[PDB]
Amino acid sequence: APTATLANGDTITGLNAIINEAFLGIPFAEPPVGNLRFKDPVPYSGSLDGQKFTSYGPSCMQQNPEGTYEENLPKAALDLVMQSKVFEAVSPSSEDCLTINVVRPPGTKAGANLPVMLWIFGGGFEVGGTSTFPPAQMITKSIAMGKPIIHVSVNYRVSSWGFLAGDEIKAEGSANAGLKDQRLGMQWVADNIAAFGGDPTKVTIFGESAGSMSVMCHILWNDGDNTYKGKPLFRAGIMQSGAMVPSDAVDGIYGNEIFDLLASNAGCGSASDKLACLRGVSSDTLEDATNNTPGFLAYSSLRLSYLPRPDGVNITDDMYALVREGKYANIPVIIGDQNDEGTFFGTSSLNVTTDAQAREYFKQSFVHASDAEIDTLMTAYPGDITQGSPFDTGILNALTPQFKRISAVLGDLGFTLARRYFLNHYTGGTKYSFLSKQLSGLPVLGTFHSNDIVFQDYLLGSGSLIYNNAFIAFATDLDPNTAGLLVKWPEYTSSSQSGNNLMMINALGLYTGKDNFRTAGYDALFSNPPSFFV
Ligand SMILES: *[C@H]1O[C@H](CO)[C@@H](O[C@@H]2O[C@H](CO)[C@@H](O)[C@H](O)[C@H]2NC(C)=O)[C@H](O)[C@H]1NC(C)=O
Ligand SMILES: *[C@@H]1O[C@H](CO)[C@@H](O)[C@H](O)[C@H]1NC(C)=O
Ligand SMILES: [Ca+2]
Ligand SMILES: [Ca+2]
Repeated sequence: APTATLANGDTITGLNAIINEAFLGIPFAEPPVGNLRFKDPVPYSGSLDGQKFTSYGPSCMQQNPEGTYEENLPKAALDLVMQSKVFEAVSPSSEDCLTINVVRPPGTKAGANLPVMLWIFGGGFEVGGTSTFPPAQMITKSIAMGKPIIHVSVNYRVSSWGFLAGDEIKAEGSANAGLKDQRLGMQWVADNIAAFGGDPTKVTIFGESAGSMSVMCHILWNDGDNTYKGKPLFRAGIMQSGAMVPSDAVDGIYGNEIFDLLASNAGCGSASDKLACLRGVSSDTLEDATNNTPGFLAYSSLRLSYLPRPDGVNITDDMYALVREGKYANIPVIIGDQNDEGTFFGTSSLNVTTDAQAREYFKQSFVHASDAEIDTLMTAYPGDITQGSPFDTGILNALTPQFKRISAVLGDLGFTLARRYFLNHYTGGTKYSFLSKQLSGLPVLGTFHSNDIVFQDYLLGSGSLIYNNAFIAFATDLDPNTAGLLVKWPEYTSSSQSGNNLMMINALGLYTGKDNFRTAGYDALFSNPPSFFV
């Protein structure tokens, strides 16, 4: 029943789910297959007239989270699962995966001009799909609030398929294919969203974790120019756990190391042109070769095998430098974190039990760090188990003498303190920040990484007041305070400002606090950011 006429005249049919209308699996680019592998996406040319879009398309190829060149049980276990016909049945994946989804309130018609929330999923830049992020909770809530919004989600290439790097990739100008897929998705929204009832000038981009870092990348894309056909692609952004990516250039050391390993794994180690050889292997071969490179749950943890890297063209330089240099789009933003962002990643190195092994693990993870810098880090983040994450849990959660320490470090560099650095240098627009402690007391993990996804798409909780209501108000009025919350959300100007500047969330509800914790780690970590890039 639900129908829409795209900008090229094609008329498409959606699915009436009653609580909302959906248009799932719309292709926005040609299959990045064959010789199009690793290359910039190409706008879809085919006609869609008369076609129905009532179900999510396949996700892009996924990399085993426990993938690694080594051989262990976790890897073998996940592999066994991810290759089962049952798994490929419930969660299909393919290289032909560049589709987009539009879900709106029931009865919404063309010209409605409702604000648009364009979701970018996160998954360590190695796994992920749009189908596992239900928009119903957000949509229904926005309606009950009298601020109906349209939910748009875009698939993009992950892992070796979307973030392959190295000298060859750089020379080709094919860096950051995954981010480019997202960018094309945004342009597709600009040209066609009006047909679904959305207002292209009211697009707010939001994502969590890898999706959150993606949002940051879009703010810094092309040195800040986020225009398309003379108009901005988005008027605001919401970053849920993830700011700048601490990475070396695309043709850096680890970028090349990984590219060579992958090529060897695929049997292209003797090709004079390794890139063309990789475009020649079958899907299976590439999938297998990729699963033999470190995944995000493997020992390498945060030192990701695949992720956004400055290319000198679309991301002109060091990302922390781009922010200091003011090379970004000027939009209002909301950026927050979960209290214990790093506990998940800390479970990947439970073989590290002594300070000496901890120091060694850090030296391996951050190759640019000098011994002095490492000593400083280990002083800012002491062995004292009562001081690590899960924070404020005393002697509890001591899986090892180093677990809470490694969890704290990884959590801060990758997300929590990285956020403060951005907030302390960004003058692009009004800034709002939150810190969730909604799950204080949860054994081992605490208020863990990605728990907000549950309270935003699956279950209702104190945090839903922020992940839903506040976010909907922001996308609608550009001020979270129009949501009508009992606690006023203060504006963030500086981590050094007096008065509360953080919206806080506990199990009972909301309150405000200050972004002034672990200042020693902040300095030890960001005096010279590049010393800790991967
Ligand atoms: C704890 O486990 C990790 C994971 O295997 C060990 O790291 C690997 O060690 C082997 C043997 O030397 C190497 O071949 C691999 O290259 C290492 N993996 C990576 C990605 O570095 C680590 O040495 C162990 N640490 C301690 C303190 O026992
Ligand atoms: C990549 O950067 C170049 C440099 O100007 C630009 O021409 C091109 O449009 C950029 N690609 C995208 C997706 O914006
Ligand atoms: Ca090489
Ligand atoms: Ca500027």
